[PDB]
Amino acid sequence: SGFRKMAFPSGKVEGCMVQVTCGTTTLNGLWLDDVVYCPRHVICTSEDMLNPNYEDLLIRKSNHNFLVQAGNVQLRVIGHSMQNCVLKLKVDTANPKTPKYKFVRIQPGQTFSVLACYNGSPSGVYQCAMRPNFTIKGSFLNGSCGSVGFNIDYDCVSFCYMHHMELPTGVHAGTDLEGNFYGPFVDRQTAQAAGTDTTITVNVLAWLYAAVINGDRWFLNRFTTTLNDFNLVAMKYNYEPLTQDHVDILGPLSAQTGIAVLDMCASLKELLQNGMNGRTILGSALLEDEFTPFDVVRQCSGVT
Amino acid sequence: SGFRKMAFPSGKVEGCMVQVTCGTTTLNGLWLDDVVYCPRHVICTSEDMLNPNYEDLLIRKSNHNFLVQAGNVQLRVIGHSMQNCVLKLKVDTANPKTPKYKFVRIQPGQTFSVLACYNGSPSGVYQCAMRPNFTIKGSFLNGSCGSVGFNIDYDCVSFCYMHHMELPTGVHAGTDLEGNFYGPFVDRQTAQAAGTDTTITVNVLAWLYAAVINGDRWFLNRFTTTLNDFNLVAMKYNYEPLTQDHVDILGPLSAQTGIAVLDMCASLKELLQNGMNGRTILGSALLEDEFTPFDVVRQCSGVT
Ligand SMILES: NC(=O)c1ccc(NC(=O)[C@@H]2CCCO2)cc1
Ligand SMILES: NC(=O)c1ccc(NC(=O)[C@@H]2CCCO2)cc1
Repeated sequence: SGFRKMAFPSGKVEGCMVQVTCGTTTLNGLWLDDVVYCPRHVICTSEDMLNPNYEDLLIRKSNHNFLVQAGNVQLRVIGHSMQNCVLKLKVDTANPKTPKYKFVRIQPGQTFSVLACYNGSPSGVYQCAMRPNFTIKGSFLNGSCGSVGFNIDYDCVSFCYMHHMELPTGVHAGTDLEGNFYGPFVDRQTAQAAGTDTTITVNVLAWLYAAVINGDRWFLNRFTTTLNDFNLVAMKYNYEPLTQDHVDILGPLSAQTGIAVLDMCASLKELLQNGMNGRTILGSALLEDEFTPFDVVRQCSGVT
Repeated sequence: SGFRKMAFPSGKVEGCMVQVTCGTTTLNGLWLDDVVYCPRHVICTSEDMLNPNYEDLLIRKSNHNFLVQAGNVQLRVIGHSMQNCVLKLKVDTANPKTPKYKFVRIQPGQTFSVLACYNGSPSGVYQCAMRPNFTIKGSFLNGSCGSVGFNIDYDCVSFCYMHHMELPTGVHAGTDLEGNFYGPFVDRQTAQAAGTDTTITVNVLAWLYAAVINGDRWFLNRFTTTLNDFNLVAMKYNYEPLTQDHVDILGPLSAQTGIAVLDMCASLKELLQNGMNGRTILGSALLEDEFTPFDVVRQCSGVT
C-alpha cells in the first residue's frame, strides 16, 4: 500500500544522454541508434535567442562544430539536419545502449518521467504531466535543455518530450522528438504567456480512486452527480470538462473499488465546493492531477 | 527554475536488482559483487510471519533452496548467511554492473530514492524521507520486499534502505544493508504501531528557501524569532525541534537568498499559526518536509 508520485526507472534513458556543444552553448542530446537529437537552439548565443533565424544560423554550422560527448568519449558527427525545432546529428556509432523506443506525441493530461540532465549527465528523475495549456511544471536550470520526457511499456521507451525553454513565469515548454512544440510555444526569447492551467479532472478522479484503494476515504460522500452537473462545477473551478471517454477510462478503478465514476465525481464536487478543511488525501492538501488512470492502475497493481 | 520531488537516476541500482525465491516466497535482492542481499523473511511462509524463528527456519534452507535470477539468467548460490534481518547469498558471479557503492545508515529526516521492484524488475522510482518515527511513507505492494533506498554522490551509490514490511497503518519499515531495522520495528507480523510522525523542520525550512529561490515568496513576513521561541511553536505543531546544527546546515541557503534562518523560522511560525489560507508553495498546500538542505542545494544548483 501507499501511493507515491513515481517516475519510470531512468536507466534505459541514462544510457542515451550525451553532451552537445555548439560554440559556447552546451546542452543535452538524446543518442538513439546513430542519431543524436537536441534542441536546435544549441546553435544560438543568448543574443540569437531574442530573434533567431535558425535556417540562417545553421548555415554557419558544420558537422565538426557540433561537439558530441557520450561519457568521456567524443562521437564523430557525419551529418546534421534540422527537423522542426530539433537537430538530428548523425554520428558514426550506433548507441550500443539504444533501448527499444518510439517517438510519441502525448495529449494534455498525460504523465511522463523527466530525466533532468546537465552536460549529458543525469541529475534526477521526476514525474510530470503535459498541462492542458501545453506547458509542464518541471525542474530545469541552465544546461538542462535536451533533457527528455518518456514513458516505458515493459522494455520500450516512448520518448514524448525534449526540454527547450522556460517561460518568464518559470513553467516549461518543449517539443516531441520530431521537434514540434507542445502548444503554441516557440524557441525564441519573447513574450509567450501560458493559458489557463486547468486541473486534469480525469487524473484527479483516478487519484481519488488510488486514495480509496489505499485507505484514504474520508471524502467519500452520500451523493452522486451527472456529467453535465459535475461539469458546471468543473468549469467554475478551472477543471477540464469530464467526457464519457474519461468515465470509460476510469471504468477499471470504478470496478476495483465498486465506486461508480459519477459518485466519485460527486465526492470531487463536494471537495471543490467545501475544500479539504485542513484534511489531506494521500499526504496532499490539494487535489493531485498528475496521476493518469493508467498510472493509478500500474502503481496499484505493481507493473514492472 | 521550478522545484520537483526528484529521485536519483535509478540506472546504477536497476543493474543490481535480482529476483530471490525461497519455496513459494518471491521478493527482490540486491546483487553487489558476488553477494545478493535480501530480507531474511524470504524464508517465511505467511504463517511463519506471525512468530518466525529465523535461525530455526534457516536451518531447513540450503544454498540450492535460494533461487536467484538476474534478468532471465539463474545465479548459482555457493553460500548463505543471515546478518541481522538480511540474508547475504554468496553467488559464483560478481555482478558485472556493480557500481561504486557504500552501505550507510541514514538519520531520521534524511531523504533517499526508492527503486520499487517486483520479481527483481524495476517498476518505478520515488523520493522519500526516513520519518522521525523511523518509518517511511513508500509505495510497496506484495513482492516489493528487498526494493532498496539509496543516494548517489556522483558515481557512488550509498544504499541506506531495504524494504521489509508494511505496518497495519500502511506505513513502511525496513533495514539498512547490514539488516538492522530503522527504529524499533521487527520482521514479524505483530502489533507494531509507529510513533508520532513529526514534521522534519530543517527540511521544511530548506524547502521554503527553495520556494523563495524559485519565486514563491508570498509567505515571507516582517518578523524574526529565536530558536527557543520557534521551538515552542514547533512542539505545539509536532515539528522536530530546530537545533543550531540545523541553522548551520541552512547557512548556504541563508547566504544565497540573504534571508536569515531565524527570519525563515518566523515565516514558518506564521504559516503554522495562520495556515496557507488556500495559497500554495511550490504547488503544495502543505509544508513539504522531504527535501533536505542538501537536496535543495543539489536541485537549485544542478549537481549530476
Ligand atoms: N497553437 C498551436 O500551435 C498548438 C499546437 C499543438 C497543440 N497540441 C499539442 O501540443 C498536443 C499534441 C497532441 C494534441 O495535443 C495545440 C496547439
Ligand atoms: N528502539 C530501537 O531499537 C531503535 C533502533 C535504532 C534507532 N535509530 C535509527 O534507526 C537511525 C539510525 C541512525 C540513528 O537513527 C532508533 C531506535
